[PDB]
Amino acid sequence: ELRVGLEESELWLRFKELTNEMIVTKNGRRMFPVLKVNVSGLDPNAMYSFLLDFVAADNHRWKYVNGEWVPGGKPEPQAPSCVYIHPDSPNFGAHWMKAPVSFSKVKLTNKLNGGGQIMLNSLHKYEPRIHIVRVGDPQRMITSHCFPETQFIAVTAYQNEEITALKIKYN
Ligand code: NA
Repeated sequence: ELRVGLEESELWLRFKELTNEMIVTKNGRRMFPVLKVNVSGLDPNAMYSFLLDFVAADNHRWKYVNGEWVPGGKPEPQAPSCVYIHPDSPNFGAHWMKAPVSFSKVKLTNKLNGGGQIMLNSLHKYEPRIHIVRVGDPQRMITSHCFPETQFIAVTAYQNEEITALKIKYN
């Protein structure tokens, strides 16, 4: 059966216990931790593309008050739908399964200024989602997996000094 497993789940859970934060900038910022998954149960002979997007978690924004994240207001209109294509795409099932699939180069941004960046709203929570798209398929089969351990709030600057310190410790 198709299995897509989060790598470094214990590391992601250390960030999630604090409430994870990812910086967004005009020119875009790489994630830490990096989203990496292990894959089994693809057809080794078939070709697939791997896509990444970010699903809005809430109908409200967040704010960091007295050392705690709390509901912070009505949300901004939804960020434009941005999909990141994994640069190894398209590739054989065997390629994707032989070693973990790393999204190390995706950049998160708060400005539509190109470069295959993912636009996110500051102070909104997002959950990474990976899609596996089968190549040459008249039915356009897609599979989608969500990674709850990897939820984070987009920020222009770290709010929680424990997150600032964890990012330095593990990166
Ligand atoms: Na753009």
